[PDB]
Amino acid sequence: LKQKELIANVKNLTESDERITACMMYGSFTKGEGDQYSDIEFYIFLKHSITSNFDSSNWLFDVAPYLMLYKNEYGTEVVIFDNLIRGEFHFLSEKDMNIIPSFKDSGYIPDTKAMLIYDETGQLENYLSEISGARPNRLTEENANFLLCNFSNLWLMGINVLKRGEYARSLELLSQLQKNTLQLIRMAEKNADNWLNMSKNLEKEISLENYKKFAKTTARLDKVELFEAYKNSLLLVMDLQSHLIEQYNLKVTHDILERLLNYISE
Amino acid sequence: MLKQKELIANVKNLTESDERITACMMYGSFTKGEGDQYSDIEFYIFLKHSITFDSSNWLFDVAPYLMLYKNEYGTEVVIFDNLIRGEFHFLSEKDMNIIPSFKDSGYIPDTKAMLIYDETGQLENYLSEISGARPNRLTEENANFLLCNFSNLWLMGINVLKRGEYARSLELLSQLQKNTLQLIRMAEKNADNWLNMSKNLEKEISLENYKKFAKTTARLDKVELFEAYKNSLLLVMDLQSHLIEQYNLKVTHDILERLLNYISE
Ligand SMILES: [Mg+2]
Ligand SMILES: [Mg+2]
Ligand SMILES: [Mg+2]
Ligand SMILES: [Mg+2]
Ligand SMILES: [Mg+2]
Repeated sequence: LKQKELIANVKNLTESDERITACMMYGSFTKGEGDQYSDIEFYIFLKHSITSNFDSSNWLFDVAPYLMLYKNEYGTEVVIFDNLIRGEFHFLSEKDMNIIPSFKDSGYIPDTKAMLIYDETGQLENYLSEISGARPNRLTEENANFLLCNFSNLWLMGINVLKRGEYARSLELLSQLQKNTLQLIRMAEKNADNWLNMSKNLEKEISLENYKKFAKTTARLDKVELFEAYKNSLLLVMDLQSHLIEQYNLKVTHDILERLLNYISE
Repeated sequence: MLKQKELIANVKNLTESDERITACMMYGSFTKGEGDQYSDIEFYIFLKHSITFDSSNWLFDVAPYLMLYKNEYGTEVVIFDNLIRGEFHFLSEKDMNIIPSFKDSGYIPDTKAMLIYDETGQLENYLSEISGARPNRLTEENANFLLCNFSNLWLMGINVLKRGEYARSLELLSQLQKNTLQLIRMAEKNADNWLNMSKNLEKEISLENYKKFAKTTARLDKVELFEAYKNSLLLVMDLQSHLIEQYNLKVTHDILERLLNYISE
């Protein structure tokens, strides 16, 4: 893979460059899930006193020639190499390495070995032992209640703008409630490790039954398809709620969802 | 009388008589002349510093509600028992100074309708700072970010699509759609509705671009997803050919064409 060649380049450069103290890889190439369609992604930790004016534009071209480079909304350097492989590079001071422990709240990290690319002082290796084996429990009454409330809120807002005739806006809201729906399916089916990245591997991770029901909650920009998608997403959530009520105390009840159902006609 | 106007009246009544409340500010469509039967209601409630308060008790006094939670942004969101949606921020009076920053997020046509209650006169003072104001979205910085962000998300979305991660590509497509709407609004110079880029879209962009945008949408289906991604790129190619004449752009026609060629690769 071209991306494994780029990874080896990153490993080579981060170890030899005096400006760089540590390098941590994340994403699919750290979990055995990388393929030809994958990106590459790293945190690059810099010597504190040169962090501000670090020439990332030049350094990244030293990794490989690129077509395009920009800083995204979260302050990550995002690159498209001339071979069309995407790379995400988060440049921070060595002193901000203390953000690493918070990564234990973000997902399943069974192994940490592929994450350590370079570690000058030993401190990256210690931070990673803090997150190794992390596995947040998503199957909580708090998640189920937040998701059902959020869904009801988004669904009602979406149906309102749809009734108004704001079709594009109801479509945008529909995509937000789809994300909510995936997390709920993952709760109902107890396959919730892919939590923030809820659509990742969906085709391999959920029952055909719920996958098809989810497919029915999608729509193109068209009034009839939108009304159909909204009704189906409420019907799906009604199914998910009757399952989740067996294991959690829910503030959103069938009678509340029933009020939303009757509203579509009004 | 709209159900929301009776609720607004109740909010006015309660905030002006409660000793714990220093000020009340309304925002959204009912302060922009766009409120209707499908609208929600929304307010910042500013509290005496020492008591910053049980919101659920107070909100029940506005009207009985079916559900109340805090959204991902810390806002209290309520569905009243007549199905009207309300969004309430409870903050200390000392946070009233966030008000001048509102001119950074959009056009402020009517600060008179925004003032619900103002014990000290300070709310009116902050509001007068933002009256008539709006950001100018028509910049090289915006065109560059959006074209770059689009290309990033498009390449990522097309990759997961080729992998056969259909639901993931659909999620990314909706992120692309938002970028595309901002780009259309730049190209057509109608950019007030920026953060809320879908707002009044049917009324605010040309029919030609609306129909092009409609072709960038898909259901959860391989064929429809490929069609949407292709059309997404072709629309952006149209847009940057307009944008290149006004701004110096990092994303060139040649780059977009390499992306177009990649669809079949
Ligand atoms: Mg990745
Ligand atoms: Mg990535
Ligand atoms: Mg509103
Ligand atoms: Mg609102
Ligand atoms: Mg009471």
